[PDB]
Amino acid sequence: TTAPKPPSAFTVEAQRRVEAELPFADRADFERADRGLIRRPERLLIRNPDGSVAWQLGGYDFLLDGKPRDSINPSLQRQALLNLKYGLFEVAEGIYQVRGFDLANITFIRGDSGWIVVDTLTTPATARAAYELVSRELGERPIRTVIYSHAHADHFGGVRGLVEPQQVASGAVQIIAPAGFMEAAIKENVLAGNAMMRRATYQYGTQLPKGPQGQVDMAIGKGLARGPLSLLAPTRLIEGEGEDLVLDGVPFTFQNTPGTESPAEMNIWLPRQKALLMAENVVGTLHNLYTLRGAEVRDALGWSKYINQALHRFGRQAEVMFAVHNWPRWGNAEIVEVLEKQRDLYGYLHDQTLHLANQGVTIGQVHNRLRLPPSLDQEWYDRGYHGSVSHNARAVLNRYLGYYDGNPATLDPLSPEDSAGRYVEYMGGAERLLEQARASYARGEYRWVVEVVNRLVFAEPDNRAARELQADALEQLGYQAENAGWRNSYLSAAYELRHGVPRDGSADALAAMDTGLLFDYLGVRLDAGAAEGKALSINLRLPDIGENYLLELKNSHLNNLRGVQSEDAGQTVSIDRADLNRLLLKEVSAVRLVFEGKLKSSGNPLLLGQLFGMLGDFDFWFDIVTPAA
Amino acid sequence: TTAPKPPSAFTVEAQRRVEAELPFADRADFERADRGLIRRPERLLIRNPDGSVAWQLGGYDFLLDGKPRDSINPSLQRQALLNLKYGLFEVAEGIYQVRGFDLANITFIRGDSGWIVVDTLTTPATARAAYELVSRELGERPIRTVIYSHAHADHFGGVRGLVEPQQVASGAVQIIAPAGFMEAAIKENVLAGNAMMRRATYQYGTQLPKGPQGQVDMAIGKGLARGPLSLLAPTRLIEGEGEDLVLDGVPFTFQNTPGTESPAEMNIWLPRQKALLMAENVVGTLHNLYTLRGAEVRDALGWSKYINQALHRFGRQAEVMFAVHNWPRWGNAEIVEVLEKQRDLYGYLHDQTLHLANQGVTIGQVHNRLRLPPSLDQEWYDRGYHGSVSHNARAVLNRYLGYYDGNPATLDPLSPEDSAGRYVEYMGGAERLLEQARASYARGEYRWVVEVVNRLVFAEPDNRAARELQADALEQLGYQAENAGWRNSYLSAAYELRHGVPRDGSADALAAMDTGLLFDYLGVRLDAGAAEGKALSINLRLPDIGENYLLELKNSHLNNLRGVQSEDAGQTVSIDRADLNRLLLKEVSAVRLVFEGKLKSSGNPLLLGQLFGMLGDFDFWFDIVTPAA
Ligand SMILES: [Zn+2]
Ligand SMILES: [Zn+2]
Ligand SMILES: [Zn+2]
Ligand SMILES: [Zn+2]
Repeated sequence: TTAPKPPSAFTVEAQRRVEAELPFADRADFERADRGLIRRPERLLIRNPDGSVAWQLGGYDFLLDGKPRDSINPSLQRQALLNLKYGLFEVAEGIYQVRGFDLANITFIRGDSGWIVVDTLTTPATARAAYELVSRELGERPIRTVIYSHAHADHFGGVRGLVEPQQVASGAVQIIAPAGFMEAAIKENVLAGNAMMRRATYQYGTQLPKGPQGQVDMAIGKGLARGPLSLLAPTRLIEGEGEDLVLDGVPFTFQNTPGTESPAEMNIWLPRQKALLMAENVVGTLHNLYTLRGAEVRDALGWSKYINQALHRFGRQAEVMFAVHNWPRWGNAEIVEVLEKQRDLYGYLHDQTLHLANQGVTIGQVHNRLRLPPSLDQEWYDRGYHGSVSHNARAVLNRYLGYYDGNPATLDPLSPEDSAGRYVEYMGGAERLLEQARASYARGEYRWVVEVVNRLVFAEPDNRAARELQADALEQLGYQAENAGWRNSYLSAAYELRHGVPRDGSADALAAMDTGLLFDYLGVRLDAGAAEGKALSINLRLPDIGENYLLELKNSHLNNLRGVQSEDAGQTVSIDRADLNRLLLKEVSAVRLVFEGKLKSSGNPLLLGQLFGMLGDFDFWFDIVTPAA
Repeated sequence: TTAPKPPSAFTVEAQRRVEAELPFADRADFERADRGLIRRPERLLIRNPDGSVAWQLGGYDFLLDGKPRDSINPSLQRQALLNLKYGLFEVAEGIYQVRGFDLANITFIRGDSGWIVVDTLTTPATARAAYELVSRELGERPIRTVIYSHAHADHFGGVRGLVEPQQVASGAVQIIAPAGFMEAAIKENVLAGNAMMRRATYQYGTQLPKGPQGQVDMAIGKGLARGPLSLLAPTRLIEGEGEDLVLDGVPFTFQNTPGTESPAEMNIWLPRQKALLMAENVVGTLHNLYTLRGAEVRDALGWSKYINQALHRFGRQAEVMFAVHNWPRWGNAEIVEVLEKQRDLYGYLHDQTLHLANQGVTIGQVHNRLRLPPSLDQEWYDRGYHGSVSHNARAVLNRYLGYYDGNPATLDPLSPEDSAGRYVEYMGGAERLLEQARASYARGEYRWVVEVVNRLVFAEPDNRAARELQADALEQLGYQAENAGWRNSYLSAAYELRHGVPRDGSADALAAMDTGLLFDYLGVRLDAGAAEGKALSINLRLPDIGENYLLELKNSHLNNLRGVQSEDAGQTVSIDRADLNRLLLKEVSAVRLVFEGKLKSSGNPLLLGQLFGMLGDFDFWFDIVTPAA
C-alpha cells in the first residue's frame, strides 16, 4: 500500500517519551504568542497577481483543537500550534509585528511621520497583505524606511509589495541593510542552486499535504509563502561593528553580526522602547548551523559570541526582546536568561562537538554521543525544531574536520548503487533481506531499517516491496521527528518511494547577482563534452556598470576575470549588464539587441554564441531516494 | 599473518594500467629537477639540539635504482624519485633553492649585501642545515630579510634556525608576510588539533617504515622534518592586493592570494630575473582542497582565479616559475601552459563537481563520476599526488552542500559500531561474511571488501581474521594509490589492524595564538560533567598586551569576550599574556607567579583555579579503524 500508515506502537511510545522528557507544564509561550494581539483575521488567504495562492492557514485547522496526534512529535505539535498564533501584534509602544503571514515576521515601528519597516516577508503579496492589515487597524501611514535585518529571501523577498523603485529613486524611501547585504543576498543560492532547490522540496515538504501525516509546521514559521521574489538594493549600509541612526524621530542602534545565521546580519536595539530585535540570531528554536537542503556550514562560535555581545550591550537593559521569526519575550530577567542560554546553546554545540572529536569521535558518531545539558535541553526555544542538535553537531565537526571519518575503509567509497548489489547478495538476496528487515521493523528499529533497506532500494529501485517497507520505516521516523525539516524530509522520502518523483527566474535576483558570479554560474552550466578541445577568449564590456571582464574558455573550463581585457581576445562584446540580464532571462533576443545598438561586437562575432551553445541545463526533479532513472 | 603481502595479480594489473594511461615518455621533469644543481650532499642527516633526528634521506635508497616496484603506483614512484632530487640549486641568476632538506623548499635570493630568504622549512635544524649548505657553496652572507610565503608550519617553522629575536628587535632582520599571517599561522590547527594531529599520523604514515610497502613520498616533498616548531612574528605585512618593495637592492612584487592554499598567502614576482615564485598556489601536483587529516575546505574558485590573475600579471612575461615545493619550470610558453592548466584544474574540479551536483550527483557518488579531461589529466603536475581529484571533488561538493547526501535514509545514521552487529547478522554471521568477503577479495574488489569487512571489524574488533583481511585489502589499495596521503592512510590502517594502536607544546606557537582563541580552546577542553550546574565569571586583564577579557562559565559552556569587564565578576585576575603562556606550558607555577607579583587577584581568589580544574585532556592515540577501546 501507498498511503501513510498509523503511528506504530513504538512511535506511540516515542511520543510518550517526549512528553515525559520535556517541560510541557511550561505553557508560558502560549501567553507570549497571544500577548498584544490586535487582530487575527478570521481566514487568511493571500493571492498573487498571476492568481496563484501565496499563503493560507486553513490547511492547519486540524491543529486548532490542540488534541495530541501520535503521528506528530508532541514537542513539534506544540511549536506548530504556537506558529499558528498569527495576525497583528503589539510588541511595545509604537512597535508592531504581523506574524504568520509568511515564514518570517514583518515589523512596523512607528516613526513621527510614517513607518520604519523591518523586513518584508518572502513575496510582495504577503508583505502587501501585512501592510493592509496594519493600515486597517492602526491607520494608514507611509513607509519611509525599510530595513533588511539580513540577506535572506524570507526577509527581502516581499519588498516590492511595500515600496516601488520610484520611491527609492526620489529618496522618499530609504532601504537600510548590514554591510555585505548584496553579496550575501544572492551568492550562496547560485552555484549549487538546482541541487539546493530540489533537496529543499524535502526540507520544506513541498509535495506533502498539510495534515497529521504530512507537513505541520516549518519551525521558524508555518511554511514559506509562494510567489515572485523581489529585491531592491539598499540605499544605506550599516558598516563596521554597527551604527546608531535616528529614523523619522526614532533612535536605532544596529549591531552587525556578520557570519552567524547569515553572512550579512544585524541586531536592532531600540533604546526608547528598550526593545531588542535579535534579527535571526535568536529565535524560538535552535537554528541551523547546516541547513539540510545544502549550504556552507555556519559558524556557531561567532554566533555564540555575537549573542554574548548583544547580551552585554543591550540584554542588560532590554525590557522586550523579539525577532524576525516566532514571538517576543518580555521581562529583563527572562531576556537575560534566553540570551545566555542561546549563547551557551551554540557555544555548547560547538565546544562539545570538538571535545568529542578530539577524543576521536567521528562525524559518523558525534550526533549519537552529544547531548545538551539539562539547563539548555529544558527550554522550548532551545529545542531542535529548525536546526537539530544531531545535524548541527555533525555540521560543527564537518566544518573543522570535513566529511571524511579518518577511517580509510571509507576513503574511496563505491557509489551506493555500485555496492548495493553486493550488500543484497551478502545478506542472502532481496527476499531474505526483506525478511530480516521486516523482523527489525517489527521491533521498532527504524533507524537501522532505513539504512539496510535503502541498500535494497539502490540495488533494485523497482522492487516495490523494498520501496514500501523503506517508506514505512522512514514515515515512522518522520512521525517521531521533533525537527520540522527532518519530519518533512522523512515523509517526502516516503512519498517519493511510494509514488515516484513528478513526471510533469527572478529579474530582481539576477539583477542583484555580481557579474563575476553570473559567469561563474555559466561556467558551472558548461557541458564538458561540448567544451572539450575548444579554446576561445572574449573581452566583455558592460558600460552601464563600468565593468570589463575577460572570458577565457580553455581545458574544458570557463574562466572570467574582472577588470581585465586581452589584446588577443577573439571577440570583444559590449552590452549593458541590464541587457545581458534580459538576454539570460529570455526577455530579449541577441539579434534584437544588436539591432537596437545594445549588443556590439568586434573580432570573430561567433564566439559568444559558441560559448553559449556549450552551456547545459539542469533538470529539477532529479532522483534522491533511488539511483538516477 | 601480520606483515605486508606481495602486490596481488589485480594490484599488478592496476600498476600496468597506470603505465598505459599516463605519459611516462614525458621525462622532462627529471631534467627540470636536476637543472642548476650546485651540490647534492652525499648522505643527508640532520640532527636536532636534543639529539633526535630531524631529517634524513637514506631510508629512500631503494628508490635510487629507478626499478619499478608493483607495491608502488608507478606514477607515485616517479614523483617519489623526483622529490629525491635534493640539494642546492640555481633557479636563475641570484636565485637559489635548497630542496629535499624538508617537505618544502627554502629560497635564497641574492641581495646587494646579504640574502633575502623565502620560507624557512619546518624546524630550525633543517633551515640551519640548508643555510650552511648555501654558505659552503656560495659564500656566507648575512640574512637581512625573511619572507613567509604563507602561514603554514612547513614555511615558518624553521625560522629560528636562520635568525634570532635580537636581530629582529635591532632591525637587522626584517620579516615580511602576507596580511592575515599571524591569524592563519595558528588558528586552524587549534580547536580540532588533537583530532587533526592523530588523523595526520595516517596521512603522513608516521608509523610506516620507509620502503616499498611503507612510506615512499609525501607528494610535495619526501616527508615532514621532525623537531621544535618555531615562529617569529612578521615585522612587515603585505596589505591589500599586494605591494612592490625593493629588498636590499632587489625589486619584489607581492601578489596576495588570500584563501587559496592558505588564508594568508602571496605569490612573488622578481622582475629583474623574470622569476615567478608561485608560493604554494602552483606546485608539482594537484594540491588539497581538503586535507584528509581534517581541515576547513579550501576555495577552488578563488584558487583558480588567483592563478589566472598571476598568469595575466606575470605569466605573460615570466622566464622561470618555481614554488615552495617541488622543482622549477623554465621557458615562457611552458610557464604559460602550466599556469593555464593549473588554473583550469582547480576551475574544472570546482565547476564540474557542481555541474554533476546540480544534476543530482551526491557527495557519495561524485568522485566515481568526475574525470579530468585529457588536457588536464595528462600533465604530471596535475596528478593527484597530494590532493586527489576524488577527494577534492567531494570537498567542493561538501563545501557547497555539506556532508548529507539529501537521502533521509542517511539522515539519522546509527554509529558504525551500533549498526555493525546487524550488518553481520544479516550477512549470515562473521564466518559467512568472511567467506563471501574472501571470494570478493579473490576477484580484486578491494574497495568493496574494505567497506564490508569494516562492518565486521566494528562488530567484532577482536576478530583477528576480520582485521587481517581488512588490512590485506586496504594494503592492496595503498599499493594501488597514486596519492601519497591515500597510500600512507591505507598502509597505516593496515598497520593498526594487524598490530593495534601504540600503548606506550611550542612556546612560539602558543605565543602566536590570539588570547580569544586560547580561551576558545580552553572552552573546548572543558569537561561538561565537571562544569554542570556551575556558574562563574572572571575579569581577565593582560596588561603586557593591553587586553581585557570577560570569562563566563554558564550552562556547561565557557564564554570569553574581548574588551569587556563586568562589575559582577566573582574574580578579577591580572597577568601578562607572556606569563599566562608560561603557566599553560607548565614553565611556571600559579603560586610562583603570585609571589613574583605577576599573577594578581581580587574577588574570590578560587574561581580561576576552579575553572582550570574543570578542564579535561585528550588522549592522542584514539582508535580510528576500530570502535573505541
Ligand atoms: Zn535568515
Ligand atoms: Zn528568516
Ligand atoms: Zn602550505
Ligand atoms: Zn608547504
